[PDB]
Amino acid sequence: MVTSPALRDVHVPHAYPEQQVDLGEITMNYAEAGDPDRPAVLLIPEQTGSWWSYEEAMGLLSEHFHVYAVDLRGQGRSSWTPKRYSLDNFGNDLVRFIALVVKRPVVVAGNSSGGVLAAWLSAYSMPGQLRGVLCEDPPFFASELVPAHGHSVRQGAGPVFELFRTYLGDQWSVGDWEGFCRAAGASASPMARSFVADGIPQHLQEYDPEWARVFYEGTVGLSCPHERMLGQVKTPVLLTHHMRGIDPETGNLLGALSDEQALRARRLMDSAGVTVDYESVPDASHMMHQSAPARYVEIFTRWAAALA
Amino acid sequence: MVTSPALRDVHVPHAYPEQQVDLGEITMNYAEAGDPDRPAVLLIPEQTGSWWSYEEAMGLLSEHFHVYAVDLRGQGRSSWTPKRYSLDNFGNDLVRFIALVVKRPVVVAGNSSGGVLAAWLSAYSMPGQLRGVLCEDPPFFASELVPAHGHSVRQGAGPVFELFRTYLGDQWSVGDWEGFCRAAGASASPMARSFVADGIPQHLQEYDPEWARVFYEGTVGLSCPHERMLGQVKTPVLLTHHMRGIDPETGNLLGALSDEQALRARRLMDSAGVTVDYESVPDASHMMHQSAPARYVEIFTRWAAALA
Amino acid sequence: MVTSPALRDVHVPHAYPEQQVDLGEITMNYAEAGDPDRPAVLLIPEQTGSWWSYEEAMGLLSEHFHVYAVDLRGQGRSSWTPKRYSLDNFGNDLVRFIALVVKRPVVVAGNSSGGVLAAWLSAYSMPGQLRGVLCEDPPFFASELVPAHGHSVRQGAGPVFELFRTYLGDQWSVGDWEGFCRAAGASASPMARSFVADGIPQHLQEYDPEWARVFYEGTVGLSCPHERMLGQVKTPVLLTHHMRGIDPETGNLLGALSDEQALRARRLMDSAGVTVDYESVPDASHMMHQSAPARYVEIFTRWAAALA
Amino acid sequence: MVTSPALRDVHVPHAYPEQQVDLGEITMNYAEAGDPDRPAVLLIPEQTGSWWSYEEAMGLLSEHFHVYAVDLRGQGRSSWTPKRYSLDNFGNDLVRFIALVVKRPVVVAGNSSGGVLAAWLSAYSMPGQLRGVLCEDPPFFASELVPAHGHSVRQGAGPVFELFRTYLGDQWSVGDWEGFCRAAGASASPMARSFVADGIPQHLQEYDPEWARVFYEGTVGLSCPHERMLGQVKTPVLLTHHMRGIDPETGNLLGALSDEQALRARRLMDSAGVTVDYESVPDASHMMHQSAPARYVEIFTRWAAALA
Repeated sequence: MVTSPALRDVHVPHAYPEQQVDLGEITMNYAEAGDPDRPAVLLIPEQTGSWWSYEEAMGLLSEHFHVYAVDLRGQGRSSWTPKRYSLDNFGNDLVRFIALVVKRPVVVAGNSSGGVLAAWLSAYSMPGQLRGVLCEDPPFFASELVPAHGHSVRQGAGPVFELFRTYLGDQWSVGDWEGFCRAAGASASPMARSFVADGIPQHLQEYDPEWARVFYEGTVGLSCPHERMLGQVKTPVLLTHHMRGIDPETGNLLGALSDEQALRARRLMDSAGVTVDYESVPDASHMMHQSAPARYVEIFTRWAAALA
Repeated sequence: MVTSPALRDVHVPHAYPEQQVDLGEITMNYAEAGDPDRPAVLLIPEQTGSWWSYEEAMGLLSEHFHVYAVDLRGQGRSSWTPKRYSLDNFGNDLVRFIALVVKRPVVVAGNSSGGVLAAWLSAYSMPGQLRGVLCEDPPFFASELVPAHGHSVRQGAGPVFELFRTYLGDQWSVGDWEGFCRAAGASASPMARSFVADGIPQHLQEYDPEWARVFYEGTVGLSCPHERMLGQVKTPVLLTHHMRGIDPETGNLLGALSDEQALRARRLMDSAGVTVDYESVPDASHMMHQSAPARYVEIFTRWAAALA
Repeated sequence: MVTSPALRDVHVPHAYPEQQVDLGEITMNYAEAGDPDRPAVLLIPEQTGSWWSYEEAMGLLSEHFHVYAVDLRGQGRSSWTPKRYSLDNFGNDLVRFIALVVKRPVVVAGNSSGGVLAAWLSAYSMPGQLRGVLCEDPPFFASELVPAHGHSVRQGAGPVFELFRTYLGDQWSVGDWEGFCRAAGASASPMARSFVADGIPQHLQEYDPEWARVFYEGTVGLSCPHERMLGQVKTPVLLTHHMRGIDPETGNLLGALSDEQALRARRLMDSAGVTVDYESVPDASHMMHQSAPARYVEIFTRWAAALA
Repeated sequence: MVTSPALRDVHVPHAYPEQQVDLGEITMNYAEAGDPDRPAVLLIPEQTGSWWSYEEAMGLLSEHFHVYAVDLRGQGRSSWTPKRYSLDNFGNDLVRFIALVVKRPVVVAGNSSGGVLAAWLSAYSMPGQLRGVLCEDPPFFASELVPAHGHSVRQGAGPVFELFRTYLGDQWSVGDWEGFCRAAGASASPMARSFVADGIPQHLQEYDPEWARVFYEGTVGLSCPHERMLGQVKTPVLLTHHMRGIDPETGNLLGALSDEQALRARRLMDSAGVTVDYESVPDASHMMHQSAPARYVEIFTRWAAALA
């Protein structure tokens, strides 16, 4: 057997056993850590990341919390659903996971697009499902094609998403890794180059690149403008803001969101009447939970421990 | 006080008392009829219709069923949500209503767009929520801007939706009823002229015309192609097909869906592995549950009684 | 030197010498045949076809006409212009070619998309530039994403355009010919399979597949609805209608346009006040000028000879 | 007779007589000033402006130049063309006007969208038609829905265009001036409030508000990205940059383009190899040719005199 991303037979073992749940349209794959009597935490990966993006952080959080880490649809061992990728479908999948698996109020932490989905749940979950959310370096506004504030996706991560769409393809239908690496290495985007490797990185083998299409094309959030979601949050919010800057050659955003976009997000969430904490860590990498797990967990724990 | 659709102070009493539930993002208004110990039924109105579209049919269905009739978001007394109107948000609202209010498996019946939503639930609800669905004159394919089969919305109901968008406006921000009636009276679409009246009909006063925009502009179902939904239904389906035809002047569809679209929908649901029933009533009006309630209830009851 | 479509060094000699003209934004490549004192004819190829699609027909037409055959932008040796492909840019290129090279009124004949452009010139050229147009098997309506009448591109040639977009790519940026042939051979579209070959056909090597993208995505004609263009033609029109049918498995259109779309196009052009000739040749292939050159030239000549 | 913008019977006399030319698809209305033997100048108004936007500046320019001022399609007495409004159609109209009416090389000056069109001609006219262009406060990038650099239209003039689309409507099909003024008066955009008046201003009565739609919806320039146009200019360019700033409440752009967008435009034109002049007049109103005609003409003349 020659395995392939398109055939979805690429998965490998990890430090925690995996479980699956039927949510109706999809099956969600996930893993669990910690004492089930301790407060529940739901971890949402960044785009291209599976649940095991949190593997090291899970071991540290297990000191105090009952942790669930999930594969979103289009990722990992969860269902791939051509033509169905939207913030509302990702979000409602997570509402169902809470109702069907967790069965208790949760603290949610999500990285990047996962942090956009953490804010989505704060605003749009079923009543009483959430105690608070941590949005770890989220591209508020900057992941939209037509944002209310600041740089668009085409002026931020879009160059990478375009390469994923063109060289990898929906459901890995093209799979031209050599052409991806050629184009990426010649790109003006540093982030594009960070995926260049001899072989396809494991997390990307598990990723449905239709995700990149719906971000690039502005369809993933067409029915979910960020200004309305942010102004309707209903729980405490912790917003962590990592490296960010401007590329001189193009004017494009480096990092997840600009200082302007973070300010506007903070004002909107304040107007919603919730408690907002903002932690600027301008020296931290995008996936702090992976590059500096102890630092991430200390931030999360100090904040979560004071919730309820 | 001069009431106005834009101010949402236009509602009037009906034959059943009204109840409200917080679903999280929205509050949903609904009414209930019948003995709660009898099998549960959920009624979904047509576009521009409130729960009381079913008032007469509810009284007859109360003989054998426990009936819930709902206002969708953007209609009636349920929340209006600018920029959030999509099949997935309407559908997940209904999933939450079943989980939080009904708390038992349901038979779903929906008219027109409501029948599109009934099929949505058959495919995409949470597991075990549904016993079967009735799709009463549903615009499968014909309500999509880019359908896989047959006439597009622009070749069907689009002329009416365009007039709602232009003369009534999102959240009734324009409210030019006189201009609507002038334009509708000169239209080639009989359906358009069917809304012309001296005053605004009560049901339309309760309707958020952003609904019409998202149908006309192809955004309401952008992340929910009908061919994928219909191929993923998981319950028995009854499809009723009322008046339909072709306007010789324009070639446009008259009615909810063509024979070709009904055939393609039936084949897709058959390939999903469910029991499909098809009842053609070519002399029936679009809202049979309103114009011929006894006939509608006989069809529904005969089919529902044979379910489980 | 290893030549490549993306490097645009693939061209070969043909039976006529080639010439180039600066039209401003682009350089147009073309070839000329016949006695320059005889009536001028401009030949527009089908999509993926270069000027030499007409090579055999040119020799026959030279008996009576002064023939120019052109490469459109994105084709052949004419400029490739990323992000600029639209009916209005193709059309205005041709207006400039007439004004700068031909310098006399012309009879225009175009195949498929070239026939759409022949109708465009009939409606939208500069005054007095045209004596008449032949639209050879044109996808009126059927090449639009949202047509006023009949099947959309997604229900016609779209499956082929999708494969060109995904496996060949804008400006041949992907160039996965093996993957194209694999996907095409498994396609339900007979036309997709007609491009399958051991090596890339010469005409396709010269083609910028961004053309297929703008057709598939509905941008090429977004500012040029066919119902308005057809109702504004200003010259005699000959419309030839070749093989057409319906695929039983999918309901999709086979051929360039349906009988319904041809009828509606004929009515619109009649309403414009012009002379319309309609030649149904239901046994002819799509590129009659190439598969049956003598038959094509006899049709063109009988009609052109009676113009002016 | 009760005149109405929708009926296009609202025009009035001006200080110069008006002339019309058939350009093919459209008829273009224009006025002429000065000695025909002097160097030719073509004046392009701002959006919502007719040729007589330049009436005072024409009288001063007549001292040294032969001046043509035009109504674009969708404005003034030139044809209204539903569904056809795009930069490429406006631009090719102007190419035809130069070829059919002026018949000599021209210096072009255009305000706002007209300055976008002046750059369009510099890049895309027929060869030899232009000696140079002046772009008077042009919304480079800022009038695009998805620009390569800086604020989008939704973050700039979009609020005004949205009000034109909703309360005036395509071809003045809604015509709700009272509702426009109510909405415009409550808007955050000063530019919106600048159109509020007891009666409809004369220039707006001549304007087809479908213009506003195609700017707001991102279709007018979909096939004409500004970064490609600006990188392909072929004549000297003068860019005047008037009042601009940031609204602290919203973050939105005030004025035609930001400093960042002006810089990126200058660099692109420099890379095209032309002479670029940039005149910042940060105290000037948007239509300097109207509010300070003598200053506008001094800038234009000083620069034009140094051309050829």
